[PDB]
Amino acid sequence: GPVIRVAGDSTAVGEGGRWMKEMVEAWGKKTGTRVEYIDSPADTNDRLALYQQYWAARSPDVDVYMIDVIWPGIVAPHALDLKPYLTEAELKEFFPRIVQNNTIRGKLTSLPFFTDAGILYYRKDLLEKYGYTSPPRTWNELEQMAERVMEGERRAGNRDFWGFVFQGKPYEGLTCDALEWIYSHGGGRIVEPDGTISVNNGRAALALNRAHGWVGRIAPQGVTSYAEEEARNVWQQGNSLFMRNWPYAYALGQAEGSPIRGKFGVTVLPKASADAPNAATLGGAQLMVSAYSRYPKEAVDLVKYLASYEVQKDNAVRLSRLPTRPALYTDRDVLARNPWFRDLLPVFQNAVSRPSDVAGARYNQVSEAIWTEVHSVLTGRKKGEQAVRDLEARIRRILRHHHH
Ligand SMILES: OC[C@H]1O[C@H](O)[C@H](O)[C@@H](O)[C@@H]1O
Repeated sequence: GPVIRVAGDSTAVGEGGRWMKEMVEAWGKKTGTRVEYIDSPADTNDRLALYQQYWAARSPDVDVYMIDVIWPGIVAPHALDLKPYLTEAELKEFFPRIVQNNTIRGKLTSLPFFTDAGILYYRKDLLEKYGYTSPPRTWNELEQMAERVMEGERRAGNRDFWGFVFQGKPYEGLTCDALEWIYSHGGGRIVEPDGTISVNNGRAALALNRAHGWVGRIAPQGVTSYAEEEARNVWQQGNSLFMRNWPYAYALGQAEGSPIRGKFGVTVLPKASADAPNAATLGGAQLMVSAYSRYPKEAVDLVKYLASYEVQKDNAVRLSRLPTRPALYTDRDVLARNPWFRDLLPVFQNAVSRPSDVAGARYNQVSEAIWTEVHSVLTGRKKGEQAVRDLEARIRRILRHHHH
């Protein structure tokens, strides 16, 4: 019988790869279908380049791909339209915003699998130890808390201790972190939904200069090479007061044998001032059937199973990853395990998107521009003012003659 082959998630990032293979194998056992899991590199932009090799070749060697929320406009030609396979009632069980994101020129490229939003992780034990009752609401507060707690923990002999870790490596995760810095300073969305390239403004410049000012001071010098896992590893070992990361790090930090089990909470990221917007970059994964799959029916069945209530529930309970089904946010077992899913649901719903809708199939080029110009500020090569001017110019060239 057919062998259904899946590429999605990575064994290099938390438990995602391992869990994904387990789910695919469970489907295979349930249906009596042979399955194979193909592993992927950690970083989304590397995954995209890998999958593009299969797509360019029209390869039948992968039937199902896990695709990033930023990808439908790029990958649509390589996706089987799922719309004829789903009833309107079935589709309404997912958040409509994500179904819409995944629909490109009428083609439902992919089913919503898990969502994602950037959040602030904080050491509650250390806040209490140093006289703070709440996590920081403004970036200035975050800096002040980080300096005071670092001073004390260093003095007490933890030479590995930092105030803040985040994703500063030149890759897609930095575009996510930088959108949050820029938007939370009232500096806009980099490229607005209407197409306006707005990033050349003083608030965006200030956001980038602020981030530079962390490097080597409250954040390690090496933070300019950190992706999700590098940040998480410093944090999880007990060596950072604060971390910006995604939901998945919560379950990992709570696992038996984690140095920080029971010592942390999560909240919305800080912002420049009370009247700035909260920023949480929208992330997450969707499930695509390859246009080149020889087994569309079987692959659709697998995608439906993976996106089902009980599989998403398992993802939420065991891996603290966010459902794309609103009904799961009222599920007693989901909430007992992750009470913060309720507290932060409005943050998740109000997550700010990267400019993938407006950039469409040129999104990856736009994002590479963003992360390289932002990186040049983090490394000290450029100031924020020059970097946003140069970024404006780069994005104008990329998007010239593109309309949405
Ligand atoms: O590193 C950046 C990536 O981080 C997470 O995987 C998000 O789910 C994804 O949307 C984002 O592109």
